[PDB]
Amino acid sequence: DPSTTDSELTMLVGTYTSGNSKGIYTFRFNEETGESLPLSDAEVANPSYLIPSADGKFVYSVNEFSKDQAAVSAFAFDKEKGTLHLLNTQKTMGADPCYLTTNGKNIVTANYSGGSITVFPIGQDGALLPASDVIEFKGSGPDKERQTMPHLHCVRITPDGKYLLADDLGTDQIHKFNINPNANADNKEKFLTKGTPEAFKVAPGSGPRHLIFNSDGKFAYLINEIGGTVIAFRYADGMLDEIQTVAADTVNAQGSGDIHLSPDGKYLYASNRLKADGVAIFKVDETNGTLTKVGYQLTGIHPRNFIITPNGKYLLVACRDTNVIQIFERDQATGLLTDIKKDIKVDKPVCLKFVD
Ligand SMILES: [Mg+2]
Ligand SMILES: [Mg+2]
Ligand code: NA
Repeated sequence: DPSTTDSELTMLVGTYTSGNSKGIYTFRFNEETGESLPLSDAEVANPSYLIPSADGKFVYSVNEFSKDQAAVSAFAFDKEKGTLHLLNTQKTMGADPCYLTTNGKNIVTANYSGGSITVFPIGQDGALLPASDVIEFKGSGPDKERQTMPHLHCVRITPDGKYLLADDLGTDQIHKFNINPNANADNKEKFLTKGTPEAFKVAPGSGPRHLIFNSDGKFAYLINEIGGTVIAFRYADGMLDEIQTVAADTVNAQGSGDIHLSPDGKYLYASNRLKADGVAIFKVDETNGTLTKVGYQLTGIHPRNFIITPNGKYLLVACRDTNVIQIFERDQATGLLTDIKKDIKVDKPVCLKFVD
């Protein structure tokens, strides 16, 4: 059943709406040619991070606000039309939600300024129930301006479906929770409980930002915003064991951003902001999971988020300050990038996601 649509992905773009952005923008993106087409948009305030549901029928976005407007919005999504239809919104009761994840039964946010995480059950229609849990953290780190309190920046469900790991930029920790896979809107069971250990500690002043796992779930990789380092870990049965620390940033910019593995697992990419904005490229040793830097690609300004297409052919960079999504072709044998000069104009893009 080959179709033109096979290579056509639906892309969701989250933004900051302090300027001309309406909120969420949707596009068709061809992962074999790099061509794109605008589809629709949704008026949503500060949807700086969003996710599709696993079946692609729903989209959930944060509403990143410093006070009482902090929330999550739930939408019905039509992948073919690229249309978003708001279902409802619920308050996080934790300032600046900046990341979210789902297991199909609950949504979890990382509240940056609240220094907390919020759990929302998902109703039978895909809409959100009011928060069922708000988990507060305590502590600080050595950075005088950035680590005065916990700052939750990432929430990830482990590849074995058993744990939730939450990156805390403010305290140099990855908090660990046990997941109750049965917890849902109907039974009202608690989703998260503190695990053993309650947290993993990383080098002081690192500022843990985003965490990813490899395809078989035996390795994890963390990008540290302040330290500008990538930490490689061995992952097994709810344990993170540090195996290597490498420098993503080499100019002490203290603005590292996002992290992604190529789908074939052969290369790791990590972005840097503020100085020498771009993407560091590492070759992954497939057996021991360690990294060796192989290159660097300068990008537009403020690459807070990027994504790799499922076929591994393109790497798309959201450049918040240049108001563009830059498209790079990947050389699958060297990991190196080539700007194909097919930029997508978007005001303050900060989150890219695909729906197949
Ligand atoms: Mg315990
Ligand atoms: Mg330091
Ligand atoms: Na390049």
